[PDB]
Formats: sequence, C-alpha cells, structure tokens
Amino acid sequence: YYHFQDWRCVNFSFCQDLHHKCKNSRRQGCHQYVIHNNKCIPECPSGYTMNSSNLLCTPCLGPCPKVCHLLEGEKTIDSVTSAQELRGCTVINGSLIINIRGGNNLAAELEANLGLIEEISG
Amino acid sequence: YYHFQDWRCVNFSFCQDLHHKCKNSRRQGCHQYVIHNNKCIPECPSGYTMNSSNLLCTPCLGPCPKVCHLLEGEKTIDSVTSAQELRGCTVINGSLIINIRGGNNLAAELEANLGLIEEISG
Repeated sequence: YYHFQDWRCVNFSFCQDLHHKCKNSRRQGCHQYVIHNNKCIPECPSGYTMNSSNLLCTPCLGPCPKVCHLLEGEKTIDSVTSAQELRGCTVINGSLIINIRGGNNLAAELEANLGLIEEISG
Repeated sequence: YYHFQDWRCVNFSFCQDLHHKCKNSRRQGCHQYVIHNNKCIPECPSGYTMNSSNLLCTPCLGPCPKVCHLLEGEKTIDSVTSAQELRGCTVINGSLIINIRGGNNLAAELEANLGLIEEISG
C-alpha cells in the first residue's frame, strides 16, 4: 500500500485510476497522480519526472522535462518575444501556429526558444 | 579685378578658365576656382556653396552640399554601416552598387544616409 492524502492507505490500482487520462481539465481537475517514496501524490517533486509505465517518480537525467500547457490548446508564434514564452519547453500540450514575417538572427533565436520541444500533442 | 594667390589681380575670365572642367583629376589637379569677397580662390569657405552660373560663393540654405568621391569610382552598399559612410552626401562622383540582403528598419536607415543624394555621375 501507499500513503494517500496524509491519512489513508491505498493500493497501486487506486493511484492508477486517479492518474488515468482526465482527458482535458489540466487547470484544476486532473494532476495525474504519481508514486514517490511510498506515497501516491498529485505530482513529482522537483528533480523528478514520471517513468510512464509504472507511475513511478525517477530522478531527472540532467534538467527535468518541461510540459507547457497552452491556453485554449493553442499558441501563435509571430515574434521572438512570443517564442521566448516557450523557452525550456520539451513537451507542448496543445497546438502551435507559426506566423513569422520578419526580424533578425531568427534561426538561432527560434532554435534557442523552441529547439528543445520534442513533442506536440495537437 | 579679383585678388589671386595673395599677390596679383586677375579678371573674371581668368578665374573662369581655371575653373572649367578639369574633366577627371579631382585629387590634386583641379580645385575648380570660385569667387568670394573679391578673391578668386580654390574652393568655397565653410558655410558657402557655389552658385553655378557666375562662380560666386553664396551662403548655404541650411547645411551645405557635399561631394563624395569614391575610391576607384565605385562603392558597394551591403549594410547600414556602409550606407552611413555616405551620410551627408548630395553628389556622388562614381557609381553605386546596392547589395542589401537583410536587416531592420532599412527604409528609414537608408533614407537617413542616402536620402540627400541628388546626383550620381556614373
């Protein structure tokens, strides 16, 4: 069993049911529960990321992956400034629209801010 | 008569003959003589420009016109920096090659540096 909500013991399957795919509602209606130090908790602590097949928090290989949840599931990038808002992101939860008409040293600037994105869900 | 070379009196026609169209040789072999304060002199003093039909130096309406003689008779403008080298020019003696691939606020920057050019001899 695992320690839950600082008062009861629950099994893996319970923690797993909570975790599973609260489809949309990221903003107060999901968390996606994880296992860490025999506790079933809302999210991995700092320095940890979630090993997917077993809900288990494991320490990060270098800096932790960073999931960026977009407002309304979308974001339009039309400048270096808007691209910067995604700096450090490795996972985009949503969809991206690229609308860049001008500027300077864009390939390097865009690579600095968007070069770490590994996945886009939309 | 006019005062010439600080020792003799010469007539208008003499000053005019000196002035006339020493075709090329701008760099030590021309000057184009002018009239100022009853002197026939190599060039207009600061604040004056030459009224063309009578060789007479007249005070400048605002800043004075500026002749820019190009090295080898040409110049390639490929940046804001190279354009700046022509800032203030009203006459180009030579030919211009424009090769601008990128940058920012170019229309304003180029107009600031090249917007006063009235004539190109090549």
